[PDB]
Amino acid sequence: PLEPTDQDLDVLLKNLGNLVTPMALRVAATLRLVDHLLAAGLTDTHPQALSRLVRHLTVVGVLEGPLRPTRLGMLLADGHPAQQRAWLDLNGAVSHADLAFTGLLDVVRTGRPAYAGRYGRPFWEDLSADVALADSFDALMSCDEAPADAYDWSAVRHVLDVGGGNGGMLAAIALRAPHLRGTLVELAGPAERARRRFADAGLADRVTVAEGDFFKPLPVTADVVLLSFVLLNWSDEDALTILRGCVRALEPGGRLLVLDRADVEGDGADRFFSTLLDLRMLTFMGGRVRTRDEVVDLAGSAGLALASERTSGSTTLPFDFSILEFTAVS
Amino acid sequence: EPTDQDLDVLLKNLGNLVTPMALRVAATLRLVDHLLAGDTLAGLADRTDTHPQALSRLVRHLTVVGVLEGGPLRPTRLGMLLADGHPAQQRAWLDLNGAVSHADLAFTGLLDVVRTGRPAYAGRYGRPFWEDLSADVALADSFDALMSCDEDLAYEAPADAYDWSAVRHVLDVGGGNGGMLAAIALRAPHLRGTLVELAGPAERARRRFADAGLADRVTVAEGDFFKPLPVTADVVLLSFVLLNWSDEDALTILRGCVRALEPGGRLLVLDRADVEGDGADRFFSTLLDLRMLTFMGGRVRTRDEVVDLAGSAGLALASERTSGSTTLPFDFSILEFTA
Ligand SMILES: CC[C@]1(O)Cc2c(O)c3c(c(O)c2[C@@H](O[C@H]2C[C@H](N)[C@H](O)[C@H](C)O2)C1)C(=O)c1c(OC)cccc1C3=O
Ligand SMILES: CC[C@]1(O)Cc2c(O)c3c(c(O)c2[C@@H](O[C@H]2C[C@H](N)[C@H](O)[C@H](C)O2)C1)C(=O)c1c(OC)cccc1C3=O
Ligand SMILES: Nc1ncnc2c1ncn2[C@@H]1O[C@H](CSCC[C@H](N)C(=O)O)[C@@H](O)[C@H]1O
Ligand SMILES: Nc1ncnc2c1ncn2[C@@H]1O[C@H](CSCC[C@H](N)C(=O)O)[C@@H](O)[C@H]1O
Repeated sequence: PLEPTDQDLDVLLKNLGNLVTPMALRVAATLRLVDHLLAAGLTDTHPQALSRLVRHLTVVGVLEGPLRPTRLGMLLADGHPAQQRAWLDLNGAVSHADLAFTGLLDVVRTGRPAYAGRYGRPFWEDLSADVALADSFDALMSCDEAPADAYDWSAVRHVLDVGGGNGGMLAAIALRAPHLRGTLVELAGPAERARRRFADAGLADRVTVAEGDFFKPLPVTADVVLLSFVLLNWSDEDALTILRGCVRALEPGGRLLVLDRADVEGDGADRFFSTLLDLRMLTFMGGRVRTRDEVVDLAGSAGLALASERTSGSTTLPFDFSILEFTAVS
Repeated sequence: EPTDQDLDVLLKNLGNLVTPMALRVAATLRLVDHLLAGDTLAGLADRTDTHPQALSRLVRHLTVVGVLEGGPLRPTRLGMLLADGHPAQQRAWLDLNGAVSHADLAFTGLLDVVRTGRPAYAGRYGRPFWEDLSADVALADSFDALMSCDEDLAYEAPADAYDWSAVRHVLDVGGGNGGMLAAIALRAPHLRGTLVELAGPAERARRRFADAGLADRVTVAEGDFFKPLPVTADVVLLSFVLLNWSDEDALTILRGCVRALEPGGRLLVLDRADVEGDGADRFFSTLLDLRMLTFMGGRVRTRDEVVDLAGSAGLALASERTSGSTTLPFDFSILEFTA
């Protein structure tokens, strides 16, 4: 029988089971403490309570002092590229969603998401009704592609981007390859952002917005179909529905590109972020992060065979991902 | 100038809200205990009545962070902390059916706490902490059990550190289910004892003293320590009570104990009371301080702060000694006061 050491207990108490310190980091972010300090009178907070928070933040290595952030505390500076202050801000969509993890017990007992239980509407319904949440989710997901540079667009003519958000990805591709036509299928919230983006980029004559629902048949065919960070939002059954719609819209010899986190044994990818994202998808909306082999197996159920595979990743966060290219089997 | 390791620390540790909830779900489901009695994944799911694919995704996260390995699926060395018999009792403290981890979930309201100075517990659970315990019996039971666990010998600290040969009557004010008082009584067979507590702990203490052979000299009085105390005594004990309360409420309790003190009596205060010299881990000072604030509006006080508060109630410090948990990294102080 293994015997925990004092260091194991330390790790459990200060790190793995510590719920207080992540909330203290979020409250600090939401208070812009690091920023508002690079500027009693401190925030709209109760001063003795704020001092008690800062004592904690000092001990865990965020602040020090002449009260100053540490080298680590400079991650909550609004200027830092990794944008952790916005990620942690309690008014933003991700931190707001993170609080639903206090319902993790029912999630694990049932596999059903917790988001609506804390807040009333499902995730996407909530983003559509709450402009503030939608705006912040937009800014976290769209700061700083991949397919525009990874893929040979000279042999493509029409790209259909299924659930392509505010059209950022489709715009990068279309600016890159002036000969391309494009269609974006999205819900009304993101459909309008993308409409405005395409008109601003001088793309409206060849890149169109087809507002709709990717659980219905797609309105057009194309020789490249893009699914960028869509499948991980959905259960296996829903994800198979989406993929079959995509297959139906593929033209002869067309290709389907799935951009997603798709782990391979022995790639360099940090499995912590794999599981963190996987539990977020489970808890926020009942999705699931799938490995390379699981995506390939699900795509095979939809009549697709893997043609090629490429990797990319974030330029401000420690997160690598893949682009998987599929062809129709017959 | 943040390094790459800095960002790793923020994402995996300091800002990570997911892993601590996974630990609490793991403890609640007793996963490690099920693994230690015999494993497969689907068997684990049936013994825990959980969704099989969701449990597998929880276990994969637990594997990555070092609580589980295998899958044969088994606890790591660190994961053995979640075995129900481990002396530090972290499975029970993390159990979402127990009072402490239940209250921890109110930390989602920490923003309001820093804005207003008021606790978050009622904002989540409808009524404040002590109110909720008196109305929810299973919650109240789990809390008393967490406080009274005898794996940690901290409860023997007064019995071992103090000289009881001349003491005639000890009054333990808020003494839980009586563990501390029983320890003193067993070391000083001449002594008489009185315990004042809420209805739940008071009956658990009545049972303790009966089973121990102590009922003839240690009596229990269900009471409110915001109301005059029912007996006087030459030693009064206040063990980890004051930190649950605001300065105004703590002072009312202290004044109540003063009036209970017989002439030349001693008040013993056990609490966490940091001193700038000492080497006690300020992580646990601040963590417990934010829990008292968030759960009930309490405050962890330094030694100077306790001594100042006691001086307002008419008490001067006679002596001070360090003690500590024998299972957790948690030193504390025994502060002796005289009128
Ligand atoms: C695992 C740690 C992570 O850094 C944080 C994170 C994250 O918290 C979420 C999502 C993520 O993709 C990620 C990843 O971070 C990056 C990856 C993206 N490719 C993109 O580069 C952007 C910068 O976010 C990983 C989502 O994709 C997401 C979502 O998809 C529509 C819906 C709701 C919540 C999240 C959600 O909370
Ligand atoms: C930080 C490490 C620690 O284990 C954590 C801890 C703690 O988290 C809490 C409480 C603690 O007392 C403690 C400390 O435990 C001490 C106090 C007792 N004499 C007890 O018998 C034990 C042997 O040592 C220390 C409470 O006492 C408490 C409470 O008291 C009424 C009400 C709500 C939450 C806590 C609460 O969360
Ligand atoms: N039934 C549905 N039909 C079409 N789009 C949907 C949808 N349900 C969710 N979505 C869209 O799915 C998207 C997932 S996230 C946006 C990912 C985007 N392609 C990118 O890489 O940046 C959201 O924009 C959401 O509006
Ligand atoms: N109004 C009140 N009157 C009497 N006891 C109270 C009380 N409010 C809270 N308490 C008791 O205060 C105690 C604080 S925690 C238990 C501390 C105990 N002396 C020990 O060292 O183990 C709890 O047992 C709780 O029941």
